[PDB]
Amino acid sequence: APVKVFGPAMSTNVARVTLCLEEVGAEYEVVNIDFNPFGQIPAFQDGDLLLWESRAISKYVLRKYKTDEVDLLRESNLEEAAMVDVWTEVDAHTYNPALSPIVYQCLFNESLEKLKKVLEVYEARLSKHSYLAGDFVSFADLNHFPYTFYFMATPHAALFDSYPHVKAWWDRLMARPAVKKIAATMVPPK
Amino acid sequence: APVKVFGPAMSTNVARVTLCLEEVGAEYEVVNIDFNPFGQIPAFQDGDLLLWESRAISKYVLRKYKTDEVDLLRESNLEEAAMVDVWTEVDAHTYNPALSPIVYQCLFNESLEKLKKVLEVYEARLSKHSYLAGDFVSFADLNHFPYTFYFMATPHAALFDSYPHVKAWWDRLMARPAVKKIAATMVPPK
Ligand SMILES: *c1ccc([N+](=O)[O-])c2nonc12
Ligand SMILES: *c1ccc([N+](=O)[O-])c2nonc12
Repeated sequence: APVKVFGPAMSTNVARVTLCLEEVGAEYEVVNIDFNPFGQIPAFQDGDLLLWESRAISKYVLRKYKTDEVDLLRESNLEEAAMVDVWTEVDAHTYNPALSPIVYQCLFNESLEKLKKVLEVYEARLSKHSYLAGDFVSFADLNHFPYTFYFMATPHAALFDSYPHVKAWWDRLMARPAVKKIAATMVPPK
Repeated sequence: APVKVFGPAMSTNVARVTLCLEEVGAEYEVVNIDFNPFGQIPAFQDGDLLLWESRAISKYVLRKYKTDEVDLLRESNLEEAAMVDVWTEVDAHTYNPALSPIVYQCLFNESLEKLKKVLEVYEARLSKHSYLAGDFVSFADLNHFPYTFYFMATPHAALFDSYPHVKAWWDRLMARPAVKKIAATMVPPK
């Protein structure tokens, strides 16, 4: 029975969730709604269950449809899950925040030094591991996709070229069937 | 072998972690440091493992020392863990943000209408369940402690009295041995 996502497709918070759904091979429809006790978007129906908060929706999607093949949270492995969480929280508290000003400015219209300084660190991390959480893809890696997608529409895309391990890491992420499927979806309704 | 927490005791981000440690009965020292690749506080050493980001540190503490008796994340139970995450994310994105202005203003020196509106919802939630994540305490409940602790030092403490289920829920939280032990610790060094 298909699970349902409500919100705009191109929305960073929706794409986080459509991505997780694609990654685990779930069946799902996306409904765009107009104008759940804060009245929040995205929302997500799994039959009787209603969820809001795209982190909780995603971690739910990744738990419901976990296989040995597709295990992107890694809760079975203590140190692994810790690193998934650490870099999830770095995406949320440091990375995403550096990109937003530049996406807002530089698509609908300072923070570039913070990101250079953040990229030095991601570059170090990614020189010692395939992926952020260690030598395996995880939610941490997937979390970076929405905000970074839009960053590469801007004329500051080329900055990743001073951070080769970050370029290669990103390219690798762009290469994934799921990631591509969603990237297509991130458009206004015409 | 004791795990180690670095940071100021009275810090909201440190207390989140000392609380989780107390709740699970772990052995731990707290070191206050001066002036981990963003150089972040709090930090946490488990022998060879170093963690930063207090959400990841806490979720780690709660996983390492999970018992059948003390299971505050509930990853074994799909819907349960979803609700733990949902209300964790509500504390982070809505609740905590309503309190900070009032703690900053009204201890070192508008947002009161947002919180009234947030409290209406918590009151509803808490009228239908013992605790936020359903009829069992969890990380979600514990997450609220630091920022709310300081809110009740202010002259707006009495506002919880218009939200009885939220008053009773809070009182219940204040009653816990762990919660009290930490509350004692949340003082400057004299
Ligand atoms: C994006 C990038 C650069 C500049 N610029 O003037 O250097 C811009 N101005 O408006 N958007 C952008
Ligand atoms: C806290 C609470 C109220 C007021 N007030 O003037 O109404 C304050 N002024 O500075 N701190 C507070």
